[PDB]
Amino acid sequence: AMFVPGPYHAPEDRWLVDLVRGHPLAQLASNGAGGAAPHITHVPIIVDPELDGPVDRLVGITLWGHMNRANPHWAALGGAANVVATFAGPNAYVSPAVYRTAPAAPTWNFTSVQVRGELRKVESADDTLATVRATVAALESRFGAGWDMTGSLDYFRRILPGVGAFRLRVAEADGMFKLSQEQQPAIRRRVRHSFGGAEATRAVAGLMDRLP
Amino acid sequence: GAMFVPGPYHAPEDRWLVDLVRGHPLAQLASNGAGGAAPHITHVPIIVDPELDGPVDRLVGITLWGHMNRANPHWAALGGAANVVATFAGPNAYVSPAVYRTAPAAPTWNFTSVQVRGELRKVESADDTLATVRATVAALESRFGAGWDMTGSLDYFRRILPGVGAFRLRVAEADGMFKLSQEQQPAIRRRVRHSFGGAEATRAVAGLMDRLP
Ligand code: HEM
Ligand code: HEM
Ligand SMILES: O=C(O)[C@@H]1CCCNN1
Repeated sequence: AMFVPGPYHAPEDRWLVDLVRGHPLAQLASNGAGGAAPHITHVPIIVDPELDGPVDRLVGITLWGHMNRANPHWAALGGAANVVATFAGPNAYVSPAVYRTAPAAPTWNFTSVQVRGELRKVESADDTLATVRATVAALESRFGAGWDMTGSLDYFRRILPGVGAFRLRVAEADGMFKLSQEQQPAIRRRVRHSFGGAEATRAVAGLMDRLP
Repeated sequence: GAMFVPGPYHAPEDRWLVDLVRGHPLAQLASNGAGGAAPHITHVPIIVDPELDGPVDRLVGITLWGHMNRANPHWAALGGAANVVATFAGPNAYVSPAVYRTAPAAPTWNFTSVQVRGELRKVESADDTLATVRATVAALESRFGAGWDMTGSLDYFRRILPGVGAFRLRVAEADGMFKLSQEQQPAIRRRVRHSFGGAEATRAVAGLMDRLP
């Protein structure tokens, strides 16, 4: 359901899980009614926080998300919507100047995970509050500064009615790791070296370093 | 509208949406899946019509150019006059309530997004396919590159051209999400802006926050 050329497959299933954890603000897409363009909403999605033990594969697990119930996308999902959620990681423009070869064409290195399955809306106030608390736990740990939600739990309950929490059972998962694997080894090394020298591109260089 | 954007997160000026498209040309192109399936999503390079002169302040009514792989099933799936959305994602950063130094609070994610909607029309001519990719080099190498000169590769482009699926997208609708702490009180907005200015990873978000009225 996602087109990934052979050379851009992750070396291990765990790479797709690592991208979802590192880039939780996903683009959630569902079909537009009457041949209209898809609905797209940026939503915070995490892996099922009740999974204990290493999560090596996305297929078969449940993701947890929320959006604004007042967003018209929530009404458009209906009951049993087949959805895609796209997670986008590190990326960078590849200048052929870096290759020091000729002839050439530029490209864009990038990382994507597309997960597909059925979206189920959460109606339970308990499950909705679990969703947003788990999201805080996961994102404050990875991206934040040790903020303690304990003193804000009453506030969470006060604004809870606006939350559209959901569950996405992952039927299909595809990962684009477009990282110059199509180039000859010395050229891949020149790209990696070039991306090492600047903050905007170091995370791409980091992934290129981890390919077998 | 086709994109949900709370009032506080509207761009100050139409120009902000054009700027984000120019800044973040690798868009997520979405069209409907067949028979209830989830949408097809492809990352594709997309540029403003290179023939526009004058300041470009508004996306609505301009044509965007882009290309993708013909081998990608998404190309066949678009068929004729497919209604599509292309989403451009700019600077973004998680907002810890630790930065607010206020209670109670909840975290958020500051982010920027432009969604353009209209009818994708395929280019089938080799001449307009070659134009598409040469215009894309000119626009992207200048903005993101390292002074590469395509001159030596102009014939090479023609020698690798058949796999290119070039397209045009006339923008019927453009919506912009500029989620940049506009909902917070001014003193809290300033604390987020100063926190984001203290690391290169978040400086671009701080830059946009600094340009709000
Ligand atoms: C932990 C990080 C969190 C992030 C990144 C986050 C992000 C978001 C985003 C992006 C939306 C808008 C979705 C749309 O456009 O429909 C949203 C909506 C909402 N979220 Fe969260 N959220 C988080 C935690 C929470 C918490 C802890 C609560 C507590 C109840 C909460 C309550 C809401 C509510 C009420 C809305 C809908 C109304 C509104 O957006 O103001 N969120 N959230
Ligand atoms: C200027 C920057 C460029 C960028 C960022 C870029 C980006 C891309 C991307 C992301 C794809 C894959 C789309 C998909 O999954 O369907 C694509 C496909 C393609 N591009 Fe470009 N493109 C660039 C310039 C060029 C140029 C100058 C040529 C010359 C003909 C070209 C030839 C192709 C071809 C043949 C394909 C089909 C698949 C393949 O062979 O890789 N591109 N391009
Ligand atoms: O993201 C926001 O700004 C709103 C308020 C608090 C956290 N999630 N919804």
